Amino acid sequence: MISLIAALAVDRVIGMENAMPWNLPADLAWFKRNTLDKPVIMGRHTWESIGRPLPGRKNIILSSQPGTDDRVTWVKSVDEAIAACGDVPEIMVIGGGRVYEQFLPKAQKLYLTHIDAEVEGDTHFPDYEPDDWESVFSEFHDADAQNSHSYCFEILERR
Ligand SMILES: Nc1nc(=O)c2c([nH]1)NC[C@H](CCc1ccc(C(=O)N[C@@H](CCC(=O)O)C(=O)O)cc1)C2
Repeated sequence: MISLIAALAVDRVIGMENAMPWNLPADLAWFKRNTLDKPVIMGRHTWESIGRPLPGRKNIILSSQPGTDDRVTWVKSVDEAIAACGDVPEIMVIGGGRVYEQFLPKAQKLYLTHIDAEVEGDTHFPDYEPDDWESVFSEFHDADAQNSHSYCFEILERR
């Protein structure tokens, strides 16, 4: 099953860590927790943004160009990326934007973190149809000493 995982600010704006105005370690534990022991697919820009493979995960980079790093698996199409995952129960898509767009139509679940924050940004999570997805989990949290802003984890499943 393919799942997408992302953190959204006001308006579906998503962005790179450094581009993030917020500081939410709880959001990171959540991402860690939901992606550990699974393959994660991401695009070039996001790869470079992270700069090191993520541990305890098979890291697949969807890129149109040859790869310049032997620590990860490089693929060139969506179908290749999915075949590179092998037979597993859940594949995790970690963005970026384009990547999110291409996999949504095949995804069966979405793990989203809604952050109580307005930020001007270049990109957005694809617009998905609410009638087609069921919110089966949700949990809001106020900000705090570690967490800079309020946020809400939600998990939806395609109906
Ligand atoms: N929930 C969620 N939050 C986010 O900020 C993002 C998504 N999803 N998905 C897409 C994207 C990926 C960004 C991103 C950047 C760095 C690390 C990282 O260091 N992960 C470590 C966490 C370190 C720790 O937990 O102490 C990991 O091993 O997962 C993870 C994700 C950003």
